[PDB]
Amino acid sequence: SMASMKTELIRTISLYDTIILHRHVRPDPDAYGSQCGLTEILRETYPEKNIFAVGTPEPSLSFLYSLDEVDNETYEGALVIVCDTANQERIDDQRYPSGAKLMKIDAHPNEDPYGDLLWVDTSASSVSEMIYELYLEGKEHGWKLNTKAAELIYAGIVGDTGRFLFPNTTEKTLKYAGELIQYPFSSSELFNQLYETKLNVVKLNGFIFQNVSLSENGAASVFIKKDTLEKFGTTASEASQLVGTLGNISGIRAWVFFVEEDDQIRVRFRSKGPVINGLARKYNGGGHPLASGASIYSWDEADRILADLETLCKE
Ligand SMILES: Nc1ncnc2c1ncn2[C@@H]1O[C@H](COP(=O)(O)O)[C@@H](O)[C@H]1O
Repeated sequence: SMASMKTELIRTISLYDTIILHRHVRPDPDAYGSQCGLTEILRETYPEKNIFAVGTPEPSLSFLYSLDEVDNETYEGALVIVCDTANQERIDDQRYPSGAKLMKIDAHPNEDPYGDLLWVDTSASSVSEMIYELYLEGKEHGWKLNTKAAELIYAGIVGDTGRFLFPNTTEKTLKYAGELIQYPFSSSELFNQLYETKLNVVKLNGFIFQNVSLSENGAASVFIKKDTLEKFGTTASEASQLVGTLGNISGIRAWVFFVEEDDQIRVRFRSKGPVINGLARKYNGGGHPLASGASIYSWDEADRILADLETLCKE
């Protein structure tokens, strides 16, 4: 059961003098909220321990918490905890298996079941929610949550659920958010910093909004070629990140972005209903029923994708 695993995690954390926490490369709010929220619980609870959070900062999330630089030596005999990383190959700072122990905490399917102690709960909204849950048990072992830690966990939850929009939001998620918002951090300032968007990514989004084609069957497309990328000064990853912004257009059922890179065209599939991971598979990609991707090599293939998207949507 989960109750037995949370208790073992807390017992194990108790034992180690030095604890170092990692999360995934290209961190998002949930990576910061889980890794740093837990770091901050442990610092507040165990002033005697040496606690570090490692990885390269994301400049847009750098306002939540600052990270540590640590020597290889520091790992000797350390407990290493990795948050919110489904695949060990995607862990930021690849020193994670070099301590005396390895603990994995994640909310994604346990396809890569690494670690000496594993707690993976796919029912959880986010790993930040999992950290709050662990704190609730830890409370009975003397754990203490301060204002910074509450703020971090709240940022993670709010980030990962699109502010209680997405289907990973549950009754627990909202309950815990109401407990967290009782701490005296400014929710409005947090939101303001999390949602701050570079002007040129804004302008690119406006190009995307003006240039979206919607068929009578609810199929939509946006082409983002090198010329457009260059005009707005936006990277291809910035463009791809905007794929979710079409979600509310009236009548939209499924859609694709085609984002040109140097050695491939990235394809990002999104849907309101009709399953699109087969379509991504058909073109050598894959992913979730409602969010998938592929990589193609000509504009001719893109037109084939479109055609297939019209068909799927029309059924
Ligand atoms: N080329 C690809 N091959 C396989 N899976 C992919 C590919 N691109 C995206 N995905 C998956 O599709 C889902 C949506 O991610 P993405 O659209 O890349 O942001 C995730 O589960 C990705 O791992």
